[PDB]
Amino acid sequence: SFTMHGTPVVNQVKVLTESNRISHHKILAIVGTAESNSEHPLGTAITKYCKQELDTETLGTCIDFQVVPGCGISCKVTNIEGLLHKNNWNIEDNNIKNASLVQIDASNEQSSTSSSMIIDAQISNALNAQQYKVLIGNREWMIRNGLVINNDVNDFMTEHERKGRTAVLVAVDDELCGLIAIADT
Repeated sequence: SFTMHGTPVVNQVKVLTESNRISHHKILAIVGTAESNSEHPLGTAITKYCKQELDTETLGTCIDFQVVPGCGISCKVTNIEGLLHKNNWNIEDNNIKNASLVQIDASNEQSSTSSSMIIDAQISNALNAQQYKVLIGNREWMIRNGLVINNDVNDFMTEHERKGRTAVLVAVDDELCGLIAIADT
């Protein structure tokens, strides 16, 4: 029923900045953990590639995820260094639903209420990590953001899109940082 088309793979990822603003490993993390969201089968494929290259389950960052089709993604990311044994008490399930009413005239099988939220919990811990603004999109949206591309990589990306496969750059707070080549197959 649900499957009809072939499934893509992440093929090559390459760095495009030195450790001056952000280092290669910290870039690999924020690129991967930004797809811990609920977007597409490629997000599961990115997170699965990245977490296996990290060789640790110790990831998962809050993201202000914004999306434009045919152009790219923009997000605000936090909790990067915060993978640690926390300053808090690890209370992430505790909630007080405080329900009311039960009837014969309503015949069971209702939605069931919810109350409480995960408030104040991160505010003791969040001082352990930097907050970053991160953007992922094609060469044509990067130059429109106010960034500039280099001709050596622009040829490789041109040739990859001519080969009918999907190609994007990564940037952080108005600096270049990497590229991603994904095989449509």
